[PDB]
Amino acid sequence: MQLLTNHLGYERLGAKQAILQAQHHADIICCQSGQSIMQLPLQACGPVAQWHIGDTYSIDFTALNICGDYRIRVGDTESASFCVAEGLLMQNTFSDVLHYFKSQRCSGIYECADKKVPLFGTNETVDVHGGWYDASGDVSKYFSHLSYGNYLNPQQTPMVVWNMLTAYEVLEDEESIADFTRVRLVEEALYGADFLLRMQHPQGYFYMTVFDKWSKSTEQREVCAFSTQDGHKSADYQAGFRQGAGVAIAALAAASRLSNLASTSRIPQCGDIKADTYLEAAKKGYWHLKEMNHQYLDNGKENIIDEYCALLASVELYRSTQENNFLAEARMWADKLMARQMSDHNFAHYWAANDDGSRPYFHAAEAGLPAIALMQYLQIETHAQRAEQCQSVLLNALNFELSITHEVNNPFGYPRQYTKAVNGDKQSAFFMPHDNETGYWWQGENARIASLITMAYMAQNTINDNEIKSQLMIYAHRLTDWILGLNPFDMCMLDGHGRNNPDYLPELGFSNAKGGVCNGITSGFENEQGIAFKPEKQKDDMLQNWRWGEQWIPHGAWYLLAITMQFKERNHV
Amino acid sequence: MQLLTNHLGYERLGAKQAILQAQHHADIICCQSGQSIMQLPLQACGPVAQWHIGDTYSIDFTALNICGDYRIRVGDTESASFCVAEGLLMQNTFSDVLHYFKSQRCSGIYECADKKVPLFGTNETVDVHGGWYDASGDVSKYFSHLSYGNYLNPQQTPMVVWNMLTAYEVLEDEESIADFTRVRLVEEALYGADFLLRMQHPQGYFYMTVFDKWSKSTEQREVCAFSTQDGHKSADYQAGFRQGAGVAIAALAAASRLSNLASTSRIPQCGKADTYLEAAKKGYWHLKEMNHQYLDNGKENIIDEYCALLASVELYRSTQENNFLAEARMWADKLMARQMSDHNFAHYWAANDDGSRPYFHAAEAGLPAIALMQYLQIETHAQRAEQCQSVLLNALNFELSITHEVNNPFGYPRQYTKAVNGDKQSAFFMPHDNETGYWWQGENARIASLITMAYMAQNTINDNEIKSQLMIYAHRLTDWILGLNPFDMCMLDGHGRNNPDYLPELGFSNAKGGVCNGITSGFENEQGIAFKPEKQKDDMLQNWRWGEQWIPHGAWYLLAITMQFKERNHV
Ligand SMILES: N[C@@H]1[C@@H](O)[C@H](O)[C@@H](CO)O[C@H]1O
Ligand SMILES: N[C@@H]1[C@@H](O)[C@H](O)[C@@H](CO)O[C@H]1O
Ligand code: NA
Ligand code: NA
Repeated sequence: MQLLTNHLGYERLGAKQAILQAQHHADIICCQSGQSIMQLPLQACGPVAQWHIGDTYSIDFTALNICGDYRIRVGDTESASFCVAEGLLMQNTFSDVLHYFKSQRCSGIYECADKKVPLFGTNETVDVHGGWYDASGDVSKYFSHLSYGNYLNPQQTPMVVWNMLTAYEVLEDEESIADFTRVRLVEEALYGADFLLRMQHPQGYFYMTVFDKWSKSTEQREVCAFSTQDGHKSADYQAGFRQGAGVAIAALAAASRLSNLASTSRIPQCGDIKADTYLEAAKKGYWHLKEMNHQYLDNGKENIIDEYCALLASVELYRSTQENNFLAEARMWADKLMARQMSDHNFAHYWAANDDGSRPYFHAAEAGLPAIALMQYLQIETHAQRAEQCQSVLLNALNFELSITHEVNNPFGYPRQYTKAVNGDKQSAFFMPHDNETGYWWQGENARIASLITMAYMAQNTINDNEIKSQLMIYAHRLTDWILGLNPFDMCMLDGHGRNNPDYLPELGFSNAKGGVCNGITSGFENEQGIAFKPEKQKDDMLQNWRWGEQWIPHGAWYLLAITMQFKERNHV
Repeated sequence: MQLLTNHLGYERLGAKQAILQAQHHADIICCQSGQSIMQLPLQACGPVAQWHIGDTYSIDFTALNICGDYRIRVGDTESASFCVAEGLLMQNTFSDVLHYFKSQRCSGIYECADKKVPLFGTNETVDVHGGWYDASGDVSKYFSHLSYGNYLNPQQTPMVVWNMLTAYEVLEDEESIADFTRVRLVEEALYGADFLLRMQHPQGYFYMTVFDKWSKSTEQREVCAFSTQDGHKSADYQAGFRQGAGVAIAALAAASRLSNLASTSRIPQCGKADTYLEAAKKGYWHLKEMNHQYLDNGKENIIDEYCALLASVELYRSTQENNFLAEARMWADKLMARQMSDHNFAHYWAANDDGSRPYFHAAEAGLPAIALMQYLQIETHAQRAEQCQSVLLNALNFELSITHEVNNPFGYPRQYTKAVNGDKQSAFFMPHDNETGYWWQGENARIASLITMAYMAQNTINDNEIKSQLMIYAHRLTDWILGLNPFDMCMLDGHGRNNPDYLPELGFSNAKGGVCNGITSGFENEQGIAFKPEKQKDDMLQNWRWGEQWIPHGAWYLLAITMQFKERNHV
């Protein structure tokens, strides 16, 4: 039998469980004595989908409120030791994820090459140095990619920056966060914001990618978009709202406001932050996309991803300018995003990706974003009726994530999703579909998991329904547990913490970095009702094995925001 | 009953031990099997100095050569699992240490300030941006410090660069190392080389330090030297040979030589070899003119001699000019003359002329021997080579011999020291009453420079019994850093168990892939052993001695595990 727990441990006042794999009671042992301090019943959870992990039982020990080190015991079997602590993830992992970012900054020969990279199909070159390498196996740099699939665009570099700046603001009133940490976090954020600036063309649009076809060659780097697993380059590099640009604009607009925060004056200075520069860039970008967005989209049509990205842009632009103009912009985008919530014979209030909702929204990087954008909007909406209607849509959407996760046996509380394959029907699932508009792409979903963690914690301060708040706290903690080793693989996917950290291709020089997070677990390669991580048939196949162990900066960035929102809410009675 | 092992594991063909602390025989258990593959006797060991750790037993499982995961069991006590593998530390930790250096680059507001730092005592500003923060609690950047004590100067930033470049060279003939690792390694090395360039004045001397009085303030950063625990600044910032400048010249000269290596034209490129070599020569010939004037007591000592030997040897390899061979011989003769004998030891290293003050060094005690081995690669004259080999053999014997003088189950590398008001004596740890009047700390960088020495010797000497004892000494000192110590504490952050932190409550968190100062003697009892002892653990004036990270430890560990990798098939 096997006892599975969060490898690091549990937030002191958080929801707490362990999962037993076996063929009637558990004890909690205080490590100090080795004596049982609480007895708990086993709750059978039965079989999951076609995971074939056998029988499972959950052990609920939420009532354990007292800090220290502990183990779970069932019969002759014991879990590994874990910690119960206030601010546990913030205290133990936040610094390491910052060092991860700093370790992944574009530098050396790549930085040298990016000061003069060719623009695809032209003989011009541009200075786009800065930012971060995208992945443990990829020194390219991205606003987004998968644009040709239309519904799959992940927010990549700009999301890192918006998440870091968002975390910086949440931590501003935290007395226990040191100013040296603020120096480190705002440095990483503004380093990213400086890259966003360089990625902006004088007409106002942003470049989508600096892409080397995965070759690691300096001469091959080029500003472009690309398609397919073979990385066919194209001149379609103007980034539309859903292609990283709306988040970039939101990020620049938030950067422009750092002056409003007391820490900004207080910490050591060298010259002044570039505030007007960031604000002016974000405005120019925003208005240029209001005119041009359609022409930059692969199918010429805006979808839910444009509308959430543009809602963040317009919300941050309103916050930084206080101009009614941007609040009208935000209201318009909120209304379009709200109209994506729909109902059908399977689900009430799912998210639609397209206009008639025959294609559900699902998203392996950022499925919490529709809700997070409505919550950022609610922080600015002073009109009582607009606020109430929006709160109803938000509450529906939070109930949808909880209803779908709880629809089937799910001891791990893996966040479920409503999906559709290109040649399949709408159905609920644990993991994204393998047969999708890209024709190849799917991978572990840690960033999506951390985005839904961030949404569940952000709801705590936004919604009014205590019972939903309380279900969301539980949901957020089981999501967090999964990333940190409470999963069928007993595998902590935050490198440097916990046990069984997976690598990528260290034998080829492509080692995962401490502080980073990997793609993670997917469905089976042959069986989509299954579960897999580096399955034996494909584990050595370089065309496939990146789907599991490779690190990718959005997982890190979403994780960093997730734990910061957990820290904000850690005293939530 | 506690069973102590290397928390990571053991090189496949290395020396392998565990240490049982109790008041039987042992089994090795294959994890995969759940059952015993070797049965081994416990050798009893006495009490150690005054560490008060009870009685101990060692278990030698060297014979185990099958890659896999194992545990040790004695009675019902089990060790944690550990790994046996070929090139274990290289495959498991080398990448992390490079990420640690990149995470420690001077950046943001400090980089901005360092483009216009004032020279102490004047209003002249200079651009000395780049390099690395020296420690997890210090954003100052250093060639060296402690210059006022004369005998304690550590090689800091320059040593990172020379170690990485030397590692890059060792790895050139290793087919299993990937080119992308080469890209990353040489990038961090030449990043450091670029900083060494900016730290050189037009006249040819290097600045010793960019120092903020530990304030973290951008306004307080200035080019200077400083003295005492209060960090009083002075305008004595010209670096003599022992104050980082010898090794910086060595590093610049090595950097100029990269195009001789086939990987350098093979790997991706974009964008200074003659510039590095010109700086090295200029710095060298400058200090052959000015050195004594930059030294606090105006007298050169063993440290100048090993740092200048490194400089001149590298300059000879990069230029093939005879005067540089002549220079190396001269420094090699000076260095060799520091090996002295007295009533306590044959063939100890003397810091001063008469040997009344022995050499001991918390950052770099392997350097006298290393610099002679470097010199041995270039010496074509048979009788000089032969005389040098014997002094190097006597030095290597001295290290083994002093280490085993006394009960030492952990094989902690011992040393010949002298306190300012005391007599010459062997000890485990450096003395607390020394010429600085305050400074002493864990010795991880020293430990790893002696690992580096032990493995470098494998290719240099001829004596197979000494080669053999060196391999064993090297693996035991490796074990100590990685958790086979009385604290059951791995000091490489992100690996093993019980990693120590520094001051995370104040935002000075230790970094993954870095190595902390480590274990010392007791605060009150220098015959004791301590790490964050109760009485001083929360006192910010004292606790940096244990948990703080410092870049020489990581740089010496990086080179040590690369020399182990070179020698990993040496039985
Ligand atoms: N271009 C790829 C992405 O498609 C992938 O999602 C990421 C993480 O594996 O690696 C980048 O190299
Ligand atoms: N100036 C101090 C050193 O003297 C000390 O050796 C190192 C590591 O603790 O920290 C630096 O901040
Ligand atoms: Na486009
Ligand atoms: Na000097």
